[PDB]
Amino acid sequence: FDRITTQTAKQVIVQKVREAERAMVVDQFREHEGEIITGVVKKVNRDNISLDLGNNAEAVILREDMLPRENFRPGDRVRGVLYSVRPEARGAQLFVTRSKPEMLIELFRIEVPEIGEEVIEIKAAARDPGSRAKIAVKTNDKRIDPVGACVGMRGARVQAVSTELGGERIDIVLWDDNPAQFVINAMAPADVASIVVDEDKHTMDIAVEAGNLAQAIGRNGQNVRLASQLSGWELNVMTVDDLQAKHQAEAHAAIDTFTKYLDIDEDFATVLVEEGFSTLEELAYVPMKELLEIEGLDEPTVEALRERAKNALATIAQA
Ligand SMILES: [Mg+2]
Repeated sequence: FDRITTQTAKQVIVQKVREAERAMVVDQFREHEGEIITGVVKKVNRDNISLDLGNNAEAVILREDMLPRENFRPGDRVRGVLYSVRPEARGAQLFVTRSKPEMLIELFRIEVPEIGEEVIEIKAAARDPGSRAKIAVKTNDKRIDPVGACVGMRGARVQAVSTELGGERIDIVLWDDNPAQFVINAMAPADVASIVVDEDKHTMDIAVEAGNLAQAIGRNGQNVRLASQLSGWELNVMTVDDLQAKHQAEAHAAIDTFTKYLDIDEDFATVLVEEGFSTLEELAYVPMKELLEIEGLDEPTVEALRERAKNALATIAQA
């Protein structure tokens, strides 16, 4: 049997008022969630700092939410993004960050009025906190230069953001709907010779012009990493010569895969690839009508090829 609750009139009145007021505080903080707030440093622990926001509001910037070489003294004014509010937490309930990408984004929202007005949209942001960052922007307004608005007059705006982030070097890149073009943009200041897009694997091979290699990679691989993070594509950087050489190796691997797992001769495999059939997946599930465009292949053979291809697919997947 469920329990029957008994309280006093005083208890109930007090409880309902406490809860109504507590919910108001929670709601207000949830309104400013994802925004930059300013706090005063109270205590500087070994793995975090305490912030005063007024009205008994205590916020924390954890170690992993700080910039690498940042040191704070009790009483300092610090800004950061309130990215998580946890009402039922026994410890801290307000979490502030300076290292997450949202910090970079919100700093640009402030510094660039065109972003505040939602005339310019931020489509991606990738950071290596304290060191380097990329941010992608776009506009649907024919009057606006989105990169220029973010850089500002003589770079004053982007420098302002960089200074707040301790000299973090920021590349402002133009968004593009074509992934290859976007990645080319994100790879700056590198000069790309050519890109091969593996759409199935969601990876890109990037050939970089001579002398532009160290830039393309960046120190410690920083630039291609940031470009990978910004675009969401896996990126492989190499020389022009390497890319050509890799292409031949892939062209042979396709034929050999066909010869081995379909048990056909090399001339047969070649014809398949020539007609645009380059993978075991394609052979398996292509409309059988598309395979009839090849002169020399009857309906029985195209049925047998599919069944061999489907078997190879099952074989490989379990291997
Ligand atoms: Mg390739």
